[PDB]
Amino acid sequence: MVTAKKDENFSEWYTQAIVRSEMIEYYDISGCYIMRPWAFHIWEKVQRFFDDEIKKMGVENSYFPMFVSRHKPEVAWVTHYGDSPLPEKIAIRPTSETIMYPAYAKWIRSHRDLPLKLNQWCSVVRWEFKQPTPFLRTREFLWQEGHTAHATEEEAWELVLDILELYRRWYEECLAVPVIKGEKSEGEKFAGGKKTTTVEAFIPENGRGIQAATSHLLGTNFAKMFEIEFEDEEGHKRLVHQTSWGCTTRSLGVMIMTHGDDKGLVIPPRVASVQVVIIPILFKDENTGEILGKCRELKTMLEKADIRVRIDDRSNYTPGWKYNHWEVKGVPLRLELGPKDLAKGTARVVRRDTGEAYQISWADLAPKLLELMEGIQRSLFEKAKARLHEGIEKISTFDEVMPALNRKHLVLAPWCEDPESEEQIKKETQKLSEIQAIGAMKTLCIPFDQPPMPEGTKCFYTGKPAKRWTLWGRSY
Amino acid sequence: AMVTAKKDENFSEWYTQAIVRSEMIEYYDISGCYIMRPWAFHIWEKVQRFFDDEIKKMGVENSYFPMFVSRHKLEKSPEVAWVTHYGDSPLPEKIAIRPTSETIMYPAYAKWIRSHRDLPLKLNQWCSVVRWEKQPTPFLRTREFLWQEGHTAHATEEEAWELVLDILELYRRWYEECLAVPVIKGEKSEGEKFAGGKKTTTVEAFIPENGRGIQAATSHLLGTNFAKMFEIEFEDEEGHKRLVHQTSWGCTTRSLGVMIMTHGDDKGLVIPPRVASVQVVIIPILFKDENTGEILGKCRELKTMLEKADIRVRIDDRSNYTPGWKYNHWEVKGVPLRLELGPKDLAKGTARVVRRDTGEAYQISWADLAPKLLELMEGIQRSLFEKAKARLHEGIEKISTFDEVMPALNRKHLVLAPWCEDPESEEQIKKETQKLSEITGAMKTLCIPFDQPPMPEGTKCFYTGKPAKRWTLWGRSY
Ligand SMILES: Nc1ncnc2c1ncn2[C@@H]1O[C@H](COP(=O)(O)OC(=O)[C@@H]2CCCN2)[C@@H](O)[C@H]1O
Ligand code: PRO
Repeated sequence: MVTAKKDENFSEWYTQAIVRSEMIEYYDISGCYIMRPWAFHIWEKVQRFFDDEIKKMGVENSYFPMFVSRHKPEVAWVTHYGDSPLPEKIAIRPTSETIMYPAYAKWIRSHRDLPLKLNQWCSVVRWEFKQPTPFLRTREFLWQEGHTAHATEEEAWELVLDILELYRRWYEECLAVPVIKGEKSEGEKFAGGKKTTTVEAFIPENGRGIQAATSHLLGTNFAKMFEIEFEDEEGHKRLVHQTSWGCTTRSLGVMIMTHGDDKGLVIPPRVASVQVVIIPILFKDENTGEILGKCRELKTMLEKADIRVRIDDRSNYTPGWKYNHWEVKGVPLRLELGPKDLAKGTARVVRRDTGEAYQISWADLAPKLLELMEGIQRSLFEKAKARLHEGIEKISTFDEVMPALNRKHLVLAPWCEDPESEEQIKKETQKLSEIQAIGAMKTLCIPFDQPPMPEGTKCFYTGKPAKRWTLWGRSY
Repeated sequence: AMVTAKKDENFSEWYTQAIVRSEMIEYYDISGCYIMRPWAFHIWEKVQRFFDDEIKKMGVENSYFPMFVSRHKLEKSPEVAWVTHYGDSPLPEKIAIRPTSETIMYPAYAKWIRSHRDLPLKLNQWCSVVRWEKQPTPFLRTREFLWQEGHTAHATEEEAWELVLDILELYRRWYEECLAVPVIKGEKSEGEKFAGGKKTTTVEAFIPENGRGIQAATSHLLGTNFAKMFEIEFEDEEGHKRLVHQTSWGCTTRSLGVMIMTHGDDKGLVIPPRVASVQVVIIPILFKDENTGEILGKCRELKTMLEKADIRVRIDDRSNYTPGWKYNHWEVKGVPLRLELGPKDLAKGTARVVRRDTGEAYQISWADLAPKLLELMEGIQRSLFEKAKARLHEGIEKISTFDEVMPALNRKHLVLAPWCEDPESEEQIKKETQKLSEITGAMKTLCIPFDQPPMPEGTKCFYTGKPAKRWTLWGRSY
């Protein structure tokens, strides 16, 4: 059972919820967490979805080794096998760019060779984490990373936006998490690329923005450095236009924070490992096949409508124990079946998100459960989307910044997009924060969806002519 | 390009050519690690889908455990990669990279299991693993490799053993039904079995061109040994505490290598239809603007018609390559069926289809295309299998005395011989056989076949002369 309340003490809530939900398990090496099936199934579902969509695009999967040689630094060295030292120390690769892009320079010779489109599902190691937290700040995480090379900038840009739409769909259609499409500022884009696009999400309980996924128009700078050249149709050598795009198990974290409540998790039915848990009202020793037999008939029929079902027939636990257990785990539907239910030909179903109860005839069960699951998924999304809209304040001047930040809100303000002004704003907001102790605010994205910018509008900080509406807040 | 090394002459060079020219492997600066390019990865994805669905049917759930292991947990040796520094700082405690995940998972198993109601526990992992050996071979013997490792705990040994055998049967289907590679089920000897466990079962495969057996996959009865090491106990109904019974089982990208070596020919890969991501490649023949737009249309129509039958079809309508280039390209790549449509063919109501395995061509009506391609694909799959099974049968010699060993070994053959199963006898046989190999050459136990020939009374061990316990399959090996 979850004791900490989600809005009073969020961090404690988060920890309690993900452990009592049987999502992760601890490990004797810091910053590392075992992903148990109740979370890994969610990864499996968003992975299958995204993989199907990028395969429609012509992206194909690959595997690159996890090691890199000396010809490459703050990196992890493997120096022995058994007790023997290696001839040359090898490193666990920092990035994938370093291994893939020489390979790309080999494989690309002519315009016939483009576009080249590769994706990799793997795990990533990061060595410097501050305070570890499952799915958010961890030593190892899972992701997918894709890397494309195209003959022209416009094709590459088109692909960047197509992938970004797939990330919108990952978060919104699968995990029911609303996100905002935008372009990163110069001070927050990938170091070597032309443009970074992003989907952003909001955590109301701490008012923090978090980056859901990135899609970079890398341009030619990497092709210049790595000598990825192709000869065009008229015989000249040209640099390829690259993109790269990535999404991680952080998405699981964003889903938890989005839909959980004081009772624990709420997993959207599209990714829940069990959509419907069947709980026999049995106490202690009451073993007759009457209840468990009807429970099995019901599981069979629900499964043939492609519903993911579990019967929790564990003898040594009370029905109320089981209710709380599966509520903390976040199953969207619970099917109570007891002697009175059996003696009426119905079942009682409870929704996890609202707690509403329904008495349903056994014949009606499969259609009504499909309907209720669609309703739960849409409800989760719509309420999160109203919360997101409610968390963004449209300001005009800098005096409105610190009020909004203290309402745990984001701000949308006209900005001149000058890079030094962003660092000044972060400095200023963090110092204002510090003195309020009696922290910093940064750009999240420049949204694709731009309100009108009246002629002559001034930037909310510098005073200079504002160019675009930018979204700011405190951030993960 | 095209393969020019011949398979029955220089096998090493043939293999390298086949896997490079088909765009399956790219070579890499670090010995023993290789880049797996999409064309290989498609096959790996087919077999992973197969196996994942089947183990899901058994109630096994996927999970992800960390890739690093602590020194203590690992040592509760010579092949384990150690991270010892970050930058130039030595780490306070060195940590290992995963060579296998028993010591990563079983502390968690010990925490998660309390009553007989927690059992069976059935978890599986798709991931990569590092073991630092010998001389490397792409797919076959690599230092980092992709695999699945499954781990289960049960209340009884008989239930564990049942699962061991079911998973081994799944590996037989992986190789034989999916990759059209025959394999022999058996037990490892006591000296060849998984360290710490009770009984290791295995499927074994054979490479005729060098006479070498190879371990395709393994299914372990870990028994209760690890349960003691990690304190994995449960309360039964009587209330008594009992150690669980554990299985461990895994299989890797080595299967791809075996498939290649089994089915390839002097032209390159031959991919069995069941794991071919492209089963039929449609080549539109365009020359002198003859009916260029019309034929492309009929190609798209045929694609649609065939997809309605779940045939995996690709149209190579790339304008920047000639048709002859396209033929060579899709044959090195091993696509089982090639469908040529030119204006001659649009005139008739037919298409020309060539099988990759034999080269035989067929003129097929459009209305007949779906059923006849389904039939040819099932035929190609079966012929790949049957030809390789014949070669496996003729690669094994049944002997009775040690004098027959070195002749058989030099005919590039395996030996099935009556053995007493004494552990020292296996190391003795290894050393004797390598010494005589000279006059990497050693013969070891591949497996004790499940399918045992009859053992006449008084049959002597082929090496010690003591009574023979069972028939054993010996060979030179990978
Ligand atoms: N260097 C290599 N390259 C490619 N494939 C390889 C290599 N070495 C072995 N294999 C392949 O991987 C498997 C490793 O199994 P196992 O005996 O080490 O057992 C276990 O570890 C148990 C079961 C899983 C969890 N624990 C072998 O069957 C072989 O096909
Ligand atoms: O770190 C990132 O954001 C990029 C995404 C693709 C691979 N690396």
